[PDB]
Amino acid sequence: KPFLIVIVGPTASGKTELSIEVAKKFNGEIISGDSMQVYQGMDIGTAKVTTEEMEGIPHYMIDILPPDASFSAYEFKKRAEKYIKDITRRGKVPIIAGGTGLYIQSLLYNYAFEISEDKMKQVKLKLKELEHLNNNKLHEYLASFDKESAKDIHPNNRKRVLRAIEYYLKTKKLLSSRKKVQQFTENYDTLLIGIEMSRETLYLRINKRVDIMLGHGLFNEVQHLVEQGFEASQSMQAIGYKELVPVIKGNISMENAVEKLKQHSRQYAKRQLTWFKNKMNVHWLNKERMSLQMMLDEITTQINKRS
Repeated sequence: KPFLIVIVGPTASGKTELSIEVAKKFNGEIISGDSMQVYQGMDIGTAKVTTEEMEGIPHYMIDILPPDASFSAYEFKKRAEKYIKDITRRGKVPIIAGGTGLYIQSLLYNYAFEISEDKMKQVKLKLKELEHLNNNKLHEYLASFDKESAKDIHPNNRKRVLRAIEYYLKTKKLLSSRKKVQQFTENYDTLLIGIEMSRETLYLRINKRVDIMLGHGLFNEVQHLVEQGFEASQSMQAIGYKELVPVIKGNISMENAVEKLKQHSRQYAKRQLTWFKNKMNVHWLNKERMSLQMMLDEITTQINKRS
């Protein structure tokens, strides 16, 4: 299987910068995983990296279609698989920056996929009620459900044991099974890494990124797009455009709209963080404790094994 680096994380969380730094230390090339950066003309609302910021590193999947064009998880897979081969073929390191759960797993595994806020409380509450249990008592508990998991996971690795107990309690199904199928249907020798952070910092940064976008001409952009008739298009329905279109007509106030724009952005970021934790096995880097350089070292240590 071909080596592939995957760096997911919320918008402007450093995933983009980190990708380039990794690309510069291992002469690789980046494939944009964002399903919006594919449209030309939509640069501000999508946090599209500029040619200058790319620092020479070549990027793909950016400005490859017009707004009225259609895109999808598989469309991304078809194009990404070709680039990942071409890249490796030229002795380089294929790196995908960004992307959502669907787009990423659809690309990583060859299987058809298959979450209520209530279970969030039940599972979390029940887990916090499991903090009491010693290392072995909690292991026994895991054994009762997933024999295969508790079998190999040593009782002193509380982390992996909770992850298994956590997964079960939510989906109510086999955990060691997702492991198996994902382990066999995997197309690449993936090094999946994600940038994490507390909901507090996350939500605060998002509100701040929405302020900057407005300050950089986001509204002016949706104006040029809506004027070019690109309205009614799938792209114009993405968070950051669908909220502003109404205010351009005068049906909603800028204040109220922006209020909804920062909200949809917060919910979206959350939903994406949730998915990457309950479906993927990502090596999370806590952004609230590491820096661009510190992260590049965590990855450098991980890469000094694959070799």
